[PDB]
Amino acid sequence: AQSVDIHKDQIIFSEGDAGDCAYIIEKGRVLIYLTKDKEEIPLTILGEGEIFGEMALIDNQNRSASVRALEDVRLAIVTKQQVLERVSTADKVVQLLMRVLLKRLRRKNIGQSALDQIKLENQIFQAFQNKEFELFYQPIVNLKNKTITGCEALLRWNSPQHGLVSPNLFIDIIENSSMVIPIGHWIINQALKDLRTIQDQLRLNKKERMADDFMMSINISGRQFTHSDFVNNLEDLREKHDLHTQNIKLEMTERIMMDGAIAIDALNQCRSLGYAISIDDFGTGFSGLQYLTQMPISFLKIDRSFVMKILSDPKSKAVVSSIIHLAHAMDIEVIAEGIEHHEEALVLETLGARFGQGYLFSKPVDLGRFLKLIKL
Amino acid sequence: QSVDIHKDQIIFSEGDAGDCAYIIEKGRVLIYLTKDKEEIPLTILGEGEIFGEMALIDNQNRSASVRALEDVRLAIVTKQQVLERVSTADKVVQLLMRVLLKRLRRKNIGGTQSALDQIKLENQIFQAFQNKEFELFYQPIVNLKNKTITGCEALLRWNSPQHGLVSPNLFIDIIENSSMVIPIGHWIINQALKDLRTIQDQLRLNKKERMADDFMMSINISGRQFTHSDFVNNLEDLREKHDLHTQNIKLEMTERIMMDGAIAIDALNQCRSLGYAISIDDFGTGFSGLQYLTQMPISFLKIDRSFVMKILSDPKSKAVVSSIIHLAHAMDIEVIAEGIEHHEEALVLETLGARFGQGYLFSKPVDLGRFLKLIK
Ligand SMILES: Nc1nc2c(ncn2[C@@H]2O[C@@H]3COP(=O)(O)O[C@H]4[C@@H](O)[C@H](n5cnc6c(=O)[nH]c(N)nc65)O[C@@H]4COP(=O)(O)O[C@H]3[C@H]2O)c(=O)[nH]1
Ligand SMILES: Nc1nc2c(ncn2[C@@H]2O[C@@H]3COP(=O)(O)O[C@H]4[C@@H](O)[C@H](n5cnc6c(=O)[nH]c(N)nc65)O[C@@H]4COP(=O)(O)O[C@H]3[C@H]2O)c(=O)[nH]1
Ligand SMILES: Nc1ncnc2c1ncn2[C@@H]1O[C@@H]2COP(=O)(O)O[C@H]2[C@H]1O
Ligand SMILES: Nc1ncnc2c1ncn2[C@@H]1O[C@@H]2COP(=O)(O)O[C@H]2[C@H]1O
Ligand SMILES: [Ca+2]
Ligand SMILES: [Ca+2]
Ligand SMILES: [Ca+2]
Ligand SMILES: [Ca+2]
Repeated sequence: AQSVDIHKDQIIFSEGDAGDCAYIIEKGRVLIYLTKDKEEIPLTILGEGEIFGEMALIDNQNRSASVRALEDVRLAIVTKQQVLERVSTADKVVQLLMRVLLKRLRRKNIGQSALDQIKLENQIFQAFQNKEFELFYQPIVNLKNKTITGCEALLRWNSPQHGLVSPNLFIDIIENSSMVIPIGHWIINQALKDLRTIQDQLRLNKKERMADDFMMSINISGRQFTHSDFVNNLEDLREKHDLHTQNIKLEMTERIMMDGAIAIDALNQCRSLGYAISIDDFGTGFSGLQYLTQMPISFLKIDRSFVMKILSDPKSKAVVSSIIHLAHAMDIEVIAEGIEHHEEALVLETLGARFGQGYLFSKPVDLGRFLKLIKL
Repeated sequence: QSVDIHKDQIIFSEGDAGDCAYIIEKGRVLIYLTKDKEEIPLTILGEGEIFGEMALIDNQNRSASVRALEDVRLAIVTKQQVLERVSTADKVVQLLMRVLLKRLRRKNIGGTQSALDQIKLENQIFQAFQNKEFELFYQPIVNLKNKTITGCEALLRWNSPQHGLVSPNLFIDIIENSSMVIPIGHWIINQALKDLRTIQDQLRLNKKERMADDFMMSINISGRQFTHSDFVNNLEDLREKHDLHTQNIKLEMTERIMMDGAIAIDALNQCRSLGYAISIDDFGTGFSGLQYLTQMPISFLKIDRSFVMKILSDPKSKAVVSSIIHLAHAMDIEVIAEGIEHHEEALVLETLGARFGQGYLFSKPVDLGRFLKLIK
């Protein structure tokens, strides 16, 4: 059953028959018609390239019309199994759109959790608009001397409904929605604003070197990065706040590498302009081993998930050792994440990790408390 | 946040621009056209049903007017939201939408080709399977020190009567992401196990008992066929059917299998408890494996072709290979280097610590007959 030839005047199937399979026309033409009492009623003619017999398969109902070959035709068979396989695995509302169209095309030619997702997106975007969002900052520290060298910017939603939704999942929603670009724009702006403030205070207390080497880490999502005008907008924002590129560090996940072409150059643009590129959640998600060989990275983060089990089992300790040494060999530098105890800080230090981040040192805090932290 | 509209209120009129769609929560509405003075009722829509969607998808005007027949409450659905969901839908599913839309419009008033080609190709492939056009070739895996054959990888081949001996990349993806995995996968495992028994029998009959006892048959098991239930059950009867020991059978997955997690982890442990060797193929290419080495009981891990072919070319990918090999040893995992074409690369991999090898240098994959000759 590949393609099949049928001759002129042959009824392929009749209306009211059971729906076995669909057909795509390769050669010739066919007629779609209804019959009422004695009169036959032509709905349309279908020439090559067009498809028919599909309706019956999707919703498991009978043939809504008859079909007859107006000339010699050649048809390519499409199976019931094939269409169901594709519709069943489709988006939830997309499947509704299909059912209404089917039912309307039939009815006329004769004559919650999906909704909840929509409502939640609106709740989040409305929350954004009423100024319920805020950035906190977590110190990144030099493990040797315990000195603060920078900070990661982290988003916060000040509402009791955030706990009802999920700590992570409101970011997932944001990231997969197209409210990414206006919110992302606000984040970058806010972080850059507070960076200027952090630097200004440091200089006014005769800490010129610490101010010159300070890093502001910003978490940039996949959609907002691969969007055009990203570097353009990012640059006028840096200009607006009078900042240098070496103090701004962009933090992506590995997943950004699966795209390829559209990403490569944007990484290289940021790299040529002087922005530091950091890879977060490394070894968790999309594999970058061979993509770390060719692309230009500055830092790479050993994720919480590894660090918390570093003393627990020796398997994940081996992996951390490996990551750290590999990073050095690649000329990449490392920030260990999720350090909660002095013991794990020591191990990471003897393994060769230079920089640290975790509750041991400091949980993320507001700008006020952060400015106080950098006076000791 | 839904909106109430009173009786007789026109929501929108035909010919208006398409802002957004609506889902009816309470009440009923009428869909109608107007000609000159007379209005023509297409249908009535009650609660649960959706309207105003057509205009948004293909960016055309309102195809009909809508008026509330009673007090109704409507839930708003945005333009952005529908486009976001349809654009990210399956390729043929999007065709099915366009034909239905066009037919519902064209009759109410009265990326195409490569989508169809996918359907035709699946049928071509499955039909080819059914007329016995598939065959397994085997590629020697060799001990790098002594150059002795220690096992083989089973690789699928399509020897079409018109296309000829075509190679698996053009049709394995299709097979793997289709309902035809389970019957074809079953045939592969059976065929490989059948020919394993043969390989062992011939070895013993030539007084090579030790080589027969240590022989490995590598089988490439896809993600869908692994995560399917009855996998270990079917695998086990098949081993019993051919009178084979588990230590001679090695299952070869890609990293992707563990994006699932729970459903996989135990099936790995079942195979591991039963005595099957688990090998990870295409490591560092696809879904990140670093954290997968912490969780899984792995026996072997393959350094992919992609690394090996550039191992002399640039020193960056040589560092990565060194790292992988040492990490593997530290995890108590053993290594098979893949895609060795020159003696020089074989030497480097040997000094780096890789024990086993696979590549054209030694032998390309061949039929069972030629393989049985190779092992003398
Ligand atoms: N248990 C433990 N956790 C520690 C410790 N130290 C830091 N953490 C947590 O580690 C997370 C930062 O890592 P991430 O991979 O950027 O993980 C972030 C990041 O993926 C995303 N995110 C946060 N802010 C932004 C943002 O502004 N833009 C985007 N696109 N994503 C953001 O949300 C994720 C979670 O953010 P948070 O809940 O703030 O969680 C933070 C922080 O609270 C520790 O010592 N112990
Ligand atoms: N150029 C070059 N190539 C070398 C060399 N040494 C080995 N190869 C190639 O490496 C491929 C096997 O690696 P794979 O990652 O399992 O790659 C396989 C595997 O992912 C998939 N595949 C093949 N057979 C099966 C199967 O029976 N079941 C499943 N699930 N997948 C299969 O198809 C992929 C390609 O298979 P093949 O075309 O047979 O290609 C083979 C083999 O021809 C070399 O020295 N030079
Ligand atoms: N109004 C129409 N205009 C064009 N084709 C139609 C129309 N109605 C039905 N068809 C096609 O005719 C086929 C009859 O069999 P099905 O109902 O399975 O699938 C139907 C559609 O593919
Ligand atoms: N024939 C029909 N049967 C039921 N609803 C229809 C029909 N034609 C159009 N509609 C609906 O009326 C809406 C008018 O605006 P749209 O064309 O955007 O989307 C249209 C459909 O949602
Ligand atoms: Ca981060
Ligand atoms: Ca992280
Ligand atoms: Ca393989
Ligand atoms: Ca491989």
